[PDB]
Amino acid sequence: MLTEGISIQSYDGHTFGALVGSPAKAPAPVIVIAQEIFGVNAFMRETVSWLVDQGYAAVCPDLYARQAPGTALDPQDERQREQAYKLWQAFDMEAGVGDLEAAIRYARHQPYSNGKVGLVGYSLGGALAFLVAAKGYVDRAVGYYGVGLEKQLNKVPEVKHPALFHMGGQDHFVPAPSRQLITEGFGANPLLQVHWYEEAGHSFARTSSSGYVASAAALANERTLDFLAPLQS
Amino acid sequence: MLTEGISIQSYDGHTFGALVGSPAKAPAPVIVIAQEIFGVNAFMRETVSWLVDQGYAAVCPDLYARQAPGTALDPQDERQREQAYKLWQAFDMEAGVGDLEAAIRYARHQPYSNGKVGLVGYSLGGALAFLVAAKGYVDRAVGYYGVGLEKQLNKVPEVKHPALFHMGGQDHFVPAPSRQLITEGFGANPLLQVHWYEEAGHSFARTSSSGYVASAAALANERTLDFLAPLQS
Repeated sequence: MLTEGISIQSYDGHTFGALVGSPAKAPAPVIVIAQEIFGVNAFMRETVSWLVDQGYAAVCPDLYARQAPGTALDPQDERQREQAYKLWQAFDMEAGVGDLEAAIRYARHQPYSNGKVGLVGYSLGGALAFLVAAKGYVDRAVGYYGVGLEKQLNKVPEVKHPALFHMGGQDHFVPAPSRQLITEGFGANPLLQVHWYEEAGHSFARTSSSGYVASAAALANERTLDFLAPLQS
Repeated sequence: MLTEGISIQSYDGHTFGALVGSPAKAPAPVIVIAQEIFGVNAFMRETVSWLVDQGYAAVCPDLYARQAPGTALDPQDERQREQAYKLWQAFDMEAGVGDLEAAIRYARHQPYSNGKVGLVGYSLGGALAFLVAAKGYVDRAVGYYGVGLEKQLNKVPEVKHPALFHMGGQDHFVPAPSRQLITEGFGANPLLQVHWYEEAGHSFARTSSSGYVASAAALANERTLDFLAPLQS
């Protein structure tokens, strides 16, 4: 589900919708939320609603608009899960970064915006979070269980704004050898933080997933909130 | 907010900072952006990011540097609005034209520049846009709701480059007698266009204004982009 009437235009003219929520007290900092491979679905409505509850406005752009606008898939349905993976196969990461840039610019100047913008991404959106952080588009970036961070370690010296990453210690969609590489690579730049959650698997912050761990989700979420707090007026 | 390490020297040796953005495709035409009465603040940033995402480079000089460098005031805050008016009172218009000329001259030869330079100004900057157009510094100029344009009519003949003006028809800074004089005087020079937006008052393109008018904002902005497009390669 996207918010009726919301349209955001990318640098290349492509337009996409978004799910938007904002607290009744404005102005407020705005968090752009980068989706998983499942589109702007229930977990995205959950995440938007949590951030609103915590005094942020939120914008979750339809990053699948180039491929299948309005895609919202249930990761617990087999056939829908398979379709998500196929959409991921074809996902253009450089265009995703560009669409996030457009959503971030949008976020800056809404009537409710206080002018500060953070980004929080999950899985696919966690990798996008790191790419956005290296570009420097946002005041602060957070990625949960980003994929393939070990392939991006060359960009570590580009990160010039605070960024926070949450990784599962039991997430076997990360090759075991990647852990040290990411930890050591990130350890070179004090603006980058990476936390490991030794009991948690992939998608550990999402209740619909079998990797869910409540205590790890709550700790990662507290850290996210504490890290984003400076954006607040 | 200004861009670190950008220092531009003016005709009298006074130096000022600027907020700069360049698009992904360099070189591009550069637009110099003349501020409102609040310094290089959130709306100036919005404008830089907008023009860049439209294919322009953009330079917004700190025109308050002679009085209070790095001034950036929130129009929705009473005390900050009051200080903005006091700065506005002491603002030396001729010096401000000189500073804009310096910015324009600087914009001609940067690695990101295609050699073509336009100017877009708002409020205070909308009057400066007229004065700069009368000097002939720039290739094309645009002013939104310039204040005191009626005092400047003797310069109408001097304008030898195209200039576009977006004026609110309910702008308390442009009471009725003035509107007609401006409409009359500009009518004399085919290079000047002025549009009137009957629903709109001062500041109608700034979303933080109680006077914001989405539909007039959209119309004027689309006209602005059409009018600037000939600078592009």
